[PDB]
Amino acid sequence: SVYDAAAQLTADVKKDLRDSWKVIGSDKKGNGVALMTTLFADNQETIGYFKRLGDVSQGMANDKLRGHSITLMYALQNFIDQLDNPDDLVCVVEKLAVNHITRKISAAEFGKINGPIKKVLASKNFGDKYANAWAKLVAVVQAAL
Amino acid sequence: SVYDAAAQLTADVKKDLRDSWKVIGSDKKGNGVALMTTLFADNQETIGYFKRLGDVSQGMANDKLRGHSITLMYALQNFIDQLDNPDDLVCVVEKLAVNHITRKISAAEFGKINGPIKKVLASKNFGDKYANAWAKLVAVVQAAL
Ligand code: HEM
Ligand code: HEM
Repeated sequence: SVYDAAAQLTADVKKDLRDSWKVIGSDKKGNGVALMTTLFADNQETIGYFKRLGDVSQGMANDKLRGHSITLMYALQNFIDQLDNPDDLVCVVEKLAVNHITRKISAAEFGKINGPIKKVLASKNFGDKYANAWAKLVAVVQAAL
Repeated sequence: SVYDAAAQLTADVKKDLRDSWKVIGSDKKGNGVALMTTLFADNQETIGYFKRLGDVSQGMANDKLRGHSITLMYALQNFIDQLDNPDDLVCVVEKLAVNHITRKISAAEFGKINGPIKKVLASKNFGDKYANAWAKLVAVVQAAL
């Protein structure tokens, strides 16, 4: 279950998530837009799902993309803040899952975000260990999809 | 105009928002649920819009309501963090506005949250001065609906 997935994140994994978030979460606008632009560059097949945002190739200049990207970073902020209480983490994860289920986003498709996250982490010198930690958090959401 | 509304957030208003947020934002789960339960209690005619959350009278015991409430507080955190840059505040406000326009929420009905905000602030010893500052922030969202 989602609870099981959340109730699997160990102290060491939580430590790595918090340490890396202190850095990538410090520039939500810059890193949020970087995450989305990287997703669109490496997974062009996902561009169609974001038609509400308009021309996503405009990057930072696109107000709707910027607003979406900053907001996405607060969903991650939410998750990081709830790490020590699986019950709370589960209810916020399920809420975000519903927002993606309504858009027909499968667990496999949601997992496409792992590549962009790995690249953004690497830009701040956080290596594979950190990428693996984030994949475990992403897997908690996948358990709800 | 959302831009003219954002211009109403002067130095003094921003300071009052930050100072009060330091307190109410410290307990997102507790104060978030308190905000929602107060809204439902004083404006029963709005409960119909939240059918997805199930039995809202259950308060904290309702997992969907708790998830929704915590997430709502991160939207406010987002707004507070963007007070320095009007261009960024506007794009995150417009993003939130879209989520409410889709649910058929008018500027007038969105404004019903002012009563609950005043009450929650009052319970923490923050008076009308602070309630008025928060009404100005809510007004920016209203301008986008
Ligand atoms: C770290 C992972 C991700 C997080 C935290 C996240 C977060 C969010 C948030 C907060 C929203 C706004 C929800 C709303 O207001 O309705 C959103 C919207 C959306 N997300 Fe994600 N998302 C993630 C990954 C993905 C992936 C990988 C896809 C697609 C392959 C995806 C597709 C969508 C779509 C299509 C929307 C709707 C955009 C719109 O029309 O405004 N998301 N996401
Ligand atoms: C400070 C004021 C408010 C904030 C920051 C706020 C924030 C939010 C957020 C973040 C969501 C989730 C969006 C999504 O994932 O689709 C939401 C949903 C919603 N809001 Fe608000 N909101 C506020 C006031 C109101 C008011 C006063 C009403 C109506 C009288 C309203 C009606 C709704 C409804 C119906 C939903 C959808 C709930 C669901 O089915 O999940 N909101 N709001």
